[PDB]
Amino acid sequence: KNKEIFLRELISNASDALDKIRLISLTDENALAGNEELTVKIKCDKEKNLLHVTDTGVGMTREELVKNLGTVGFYSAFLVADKVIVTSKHNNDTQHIWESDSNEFSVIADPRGNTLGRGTTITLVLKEEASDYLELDTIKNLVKKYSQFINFPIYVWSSKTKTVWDWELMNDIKPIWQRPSKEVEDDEYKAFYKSFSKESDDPMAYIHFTAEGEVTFKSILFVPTSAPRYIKLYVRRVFITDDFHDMMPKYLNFVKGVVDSDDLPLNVSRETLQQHKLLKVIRKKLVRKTLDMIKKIADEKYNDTFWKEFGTNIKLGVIEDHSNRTRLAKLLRFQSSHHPSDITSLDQYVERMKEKQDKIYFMAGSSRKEAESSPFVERLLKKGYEVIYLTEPVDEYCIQALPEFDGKRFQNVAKE
Repeated sequence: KNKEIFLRELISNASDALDKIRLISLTDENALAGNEELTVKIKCDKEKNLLHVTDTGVGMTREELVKNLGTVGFYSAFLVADKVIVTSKHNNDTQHIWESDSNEFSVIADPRGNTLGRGTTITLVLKEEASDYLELDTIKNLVKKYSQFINFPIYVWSSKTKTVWDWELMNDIKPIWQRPSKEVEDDEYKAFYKSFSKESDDPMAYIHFTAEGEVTFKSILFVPTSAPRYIKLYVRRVFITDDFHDMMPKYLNFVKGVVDSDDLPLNVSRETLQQHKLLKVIRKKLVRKTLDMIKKIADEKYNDTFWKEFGTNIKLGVIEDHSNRTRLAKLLRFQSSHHPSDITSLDQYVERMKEKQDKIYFMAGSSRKEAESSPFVERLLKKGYEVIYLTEPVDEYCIQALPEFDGKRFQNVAKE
């Protein structure tokens, strides 16, 4: 019922094959000698009932083709095809052909020899009910749709008017995080987020900034709509990794998105890159702009959505991140005696204090009902003070890591 997905899936891998050979060509001087271009080339063959999707990517050795495909949403190609033919050429091997009707497979050396130079061609023998993917206009439309966020030129063999056939580019190789913000539509920012985590729901909030200073990088970060129960780094526009975990601190692990330095050493090992001094700088900047992004959330939306998902994170942040402790404190929310259910900020608490009250009162409990029914609060409430209810186990350690807030010291009502 959603068969078209196949072409997104094919395009998706082509891009990863292209990203793989690129990483290689950072340490390997020869990598691209087999074929100088880095492109995805899609061709129709209506008369032969075929669909080709050719990447000048990393390619596959004979041993790889057998293992990687015989023993990756990919296989979705069988939704539209009776037979799938993978013709590949890797730098460490001679050209090969893998073919399958999904009942078995066979890998033979390519009789035509090295026709590809380097890369892969996925040839689909299309089903009699998928004859619509032979039409140029259907294909262009699909390609263009799934092209949007690919950073590698995608061409389709098309006609133009007498009749001339040629490669027609389908997308903008120019990444969106490299575009000026004023020119980026809010739809795009959202799509781009979907196009690298699926779930296909708007992100709770995105920030898009270009960093000046000790290090220079463009970036987009996102706050996911639900706490998952992550960051792709690029150097001079060349994909490097996402296995970088010390990117963000622990309490901010939920953040997703891209960082695109032009200052980092491009032609290094990922070992070397990770211990690089500039990363700790790039880290600092990202946390600050994440906490900026979080601040910018609409006041109602913050208490109702964000805080429900990531409240604990923020509470953890106050504990870990001493250098942002104040920026975080202002993001904290709690229940309090001021209202049955609504959560209140610490600033909102202060605004409400009595003139000679210099202590922020809190009662710790296991649940709200426990803490509010406490005998300690009785006198405080009756004399019109407000008491914060700490009901999560992290809360008391949060508050315990917070000396003053706005010149006010905290006070455990259950204590002297």
